[PDB]
Amino acid sequence: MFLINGHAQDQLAVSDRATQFGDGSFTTARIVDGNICHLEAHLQRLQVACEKLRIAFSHWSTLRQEMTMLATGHDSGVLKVIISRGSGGRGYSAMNCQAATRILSVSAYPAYYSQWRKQGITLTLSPIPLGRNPYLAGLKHLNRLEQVLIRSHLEQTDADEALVLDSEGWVTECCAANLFWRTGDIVFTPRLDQAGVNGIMRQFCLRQLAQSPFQVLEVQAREEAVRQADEIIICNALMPIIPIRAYHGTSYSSRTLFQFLAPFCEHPN
Amino acid sequence: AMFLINGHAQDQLAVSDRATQFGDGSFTTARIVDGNICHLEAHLQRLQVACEKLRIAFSHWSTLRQEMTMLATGHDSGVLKVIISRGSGGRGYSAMNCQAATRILSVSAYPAYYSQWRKQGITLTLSPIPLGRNPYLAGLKHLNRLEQVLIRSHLEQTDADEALVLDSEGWVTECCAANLFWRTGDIVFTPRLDQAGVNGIMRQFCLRQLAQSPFQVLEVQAREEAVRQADEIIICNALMPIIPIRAYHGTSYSSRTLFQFLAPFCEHPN
Ligand SMILES: [Cl-]
Ligand SMILES: [Cl-]
Ligand SMILES: [Cl-]
Repeated sequence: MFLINGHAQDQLAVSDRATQFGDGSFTTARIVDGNICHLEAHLQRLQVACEKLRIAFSHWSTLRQEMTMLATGHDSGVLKVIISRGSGGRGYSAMNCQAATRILSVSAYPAYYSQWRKQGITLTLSPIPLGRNPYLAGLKHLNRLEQVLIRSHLEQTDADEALVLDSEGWVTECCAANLFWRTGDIVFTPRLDQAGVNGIMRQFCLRQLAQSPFQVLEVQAREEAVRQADEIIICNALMPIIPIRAYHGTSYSSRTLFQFLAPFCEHPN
Repeated sequence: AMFLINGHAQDQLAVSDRATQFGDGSFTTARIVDGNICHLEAHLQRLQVACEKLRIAFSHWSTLRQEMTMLATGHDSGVLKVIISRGSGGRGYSAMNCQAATRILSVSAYPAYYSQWRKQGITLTLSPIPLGRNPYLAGLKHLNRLEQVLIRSHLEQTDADEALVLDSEGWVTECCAANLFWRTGDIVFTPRLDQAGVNGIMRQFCLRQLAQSPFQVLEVQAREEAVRQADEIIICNALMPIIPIRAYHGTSYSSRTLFQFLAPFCEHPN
């Protein structure tokens, strides 16, 4: 079941531009004890996406009410919100386009995160790159065919997550997560001005690493820098953070970065 | 607004469908003339290639042809749009244990503006929006079209009719909803589409005709200066089917030599 523009309803008009063009964006939030973690950041990300995609959306107050009412009742859950431009327009044009569409649903929190969080996971280099486009960089928009292909190629291997480059060979993110790596006292993360999703958990870790025993650099790096790192971690709003135990044959034992961030992230707020 | 979804006349689709979640599929848009679908075989072929390239299992090709031809008969003119998506299911981006693929068909009216475009020629403008480079999606009319939505949006802040579109490295690739050819002297150029853009049904048809022609043909990797300096530019897609460019970047383009050779083949129902 789904809540579409305030109506309990599990079907959407075929003409909707999410279906036609992936014309919209979304966020995925973790539910803990009936409350939505980082609820204000999730609304923020959706607002920034709507603005950058020129999707007029009026019911921010109403959407906040709907999200919190759906979360109450679930001790452990996943709330997904989609905002599309709606139906209408002539081809790709959005002139005379009807009002936007909001789509909310609560799903089950996966259990495999706990096993991942304890033992660490393996990374493999995805052959699928990310297209570079600063008009879409950072946004968790609906055009996610690249991640679908990345996940498909990843499933042909024994690795749990993929290291994903952009079209010019620069480390950008993982398949469904942002990534940080550490060498010594310096923590690195890829700059996302050209591709990738500027995640809520990524923005949260940067806000805490700004007062920490680590230096922080947003970099433009080749995959060698990841292979030569002391420690790698990945993060998204759900995991919320997972360490990397192996990548490209070399083993990663250190947990220094993970142990600093874990108490911040895994406090669900 | 009524569609044929998996053979059933409906106006709604399950929200779980991965077309709605991720743009997980592809489409094609075909012209109808006198109840016949133009280039019908080429449209089934493009959908087939896209499904294979996106790893979407789809076995109902004969059923789909019958549904296409059924919705098209009796329409003197029309536009037939077909979407094939991976369907519903899977965990996140993963497609394992994914339910049956979805097919979506609809017929709408043929726009009258193509005729006045065809007669008077249109204007081009350089789009500030680039196309991401990715050889695993290049050439496919997949559903991840947000780039084309932004291009048209920025185009609507100008006076031009169509946009010249570059990829992220600055190479001429296509227009907003069409492929493009240009000519200098006896040589006809068109961008190679191995990194981005849609390898259109009509681009492919023109390339076949140009192999029996008084023109040399080259698929190139070119900068926008090559377009601005050409003698002639045309654009094409399944519906137009071929439109001449009369103006770009203040330059006037008067010759129609390439347009006059391709138009008799294109403006013939196949
Ligand atoms: Cl996610
Ligand atoms: Cl192709
Ligand atoms: Cl089109």
